[PDB]
Amino acid sequence: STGSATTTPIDSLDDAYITPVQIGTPAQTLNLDFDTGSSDLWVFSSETTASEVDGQTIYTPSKSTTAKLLSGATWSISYGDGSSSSGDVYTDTVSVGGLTVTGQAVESAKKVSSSFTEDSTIDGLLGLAFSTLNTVSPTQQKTFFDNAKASLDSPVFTADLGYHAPGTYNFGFIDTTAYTGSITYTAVSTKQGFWEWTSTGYAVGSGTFKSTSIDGIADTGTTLLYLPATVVSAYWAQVSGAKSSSSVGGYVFPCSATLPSFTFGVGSARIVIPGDYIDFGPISTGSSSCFGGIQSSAGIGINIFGDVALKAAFVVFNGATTPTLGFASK
Repeated sequence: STGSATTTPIDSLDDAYITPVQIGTPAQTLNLDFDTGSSDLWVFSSETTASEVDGQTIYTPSKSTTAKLLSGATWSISYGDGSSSSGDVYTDTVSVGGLTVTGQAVESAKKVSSSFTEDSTIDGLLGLAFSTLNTVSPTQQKTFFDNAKASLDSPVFTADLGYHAPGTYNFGFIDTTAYTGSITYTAVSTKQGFWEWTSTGYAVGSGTFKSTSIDGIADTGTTLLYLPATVVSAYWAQVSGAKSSSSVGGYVFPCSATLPSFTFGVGSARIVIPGDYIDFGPISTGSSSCFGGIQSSAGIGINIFGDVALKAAFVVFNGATTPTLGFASK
C-alpha cells in the first residue's frame, strides 16, 4: 500500500504545516501537524475542556462506530517550546492520503496549553518519530507509520515541505519526479527516539564550506533551524545590523536586509537554504526588526533541523530495520 497527502502552511510565514487526516467511521477529517520530532497522535476532541477550544475541529469518538476506549490508558506530553497536552486514548481507524491503519491509538485531549488553544488552524499532532517516545501509559502505543510499515510497498515516508506553498507527505514510496539529482543517505541514531543524524558541515552565502560534524534531529514539527552558537554567530555576522536580542529571544535583523543563503552538508552532498527562507518577518506588527530563521541551540541541548532546513530538501525517512535519512535538492 501507499498514501499521499498534501501539507499546507498554516500562515504566511510557514510557522507550521497541516495535513488532513481521516479518523473514525464515518470519517471525521482533522488537520494535523505531522511531527517527526514526537510520537503521539493526539487530537482536540469532544472531551477537551470547552474553554480551551477556540475554532479547532474536534474528534467525537461517540460518533465513530469503530472507536473503542483503550481502557486505563492516559497520555501527557510536553514539547520543546513549553506547550503541553494530556488526556485519554481510543483506538480507531485512521487514514492519511488513502493509506488506512485500523486500531491506531488516537489520543483524545482533555487539556491543552494556551498555545494550542490560540492556534485555531491545528487540530492536533501526528507523531512520526520512533514509538519509544510515545507517552501513553501504562501500555505504550505505536505511531501511525509504525502501524502501517508492514503493509507499505517500502518502509519509508517522505517530507516535501513547500516554501510559502503546499507540499506533500508520501507513505510507502519515493516519488522520483519530486527532486533533482540523487538522494544522499546518511546514518541515523535512534538512541534518543529521534531521526538523529550528523551533518558534515556548513557554508554561509558564497563562503567556503566548513567541514565539521553537527549532530541534530530532522524535526518537521519545529519551525526554525537551531544550530551551535558558533555556527549561528558566523551566519548573522554576514547581515549588517543583525544582533542577538535577549528581550526578543534570539537573533533579529533589519527587515530591509537581503539575507545570505545557508548551506548544510549531507555526506559529500550539499543542501542550500535560500536567504528568503530565513526571514520570519517583523517581531511585532509594523516593526522594522525581523526575526531570524536560524537560531542558537545552546539552550535546547540538541541541534534541530526544523522546517527552515527541511523545506529546502526532499527528505526520506527510511524506516527499514536499520533506519536512515535521505536528502535531495529539489
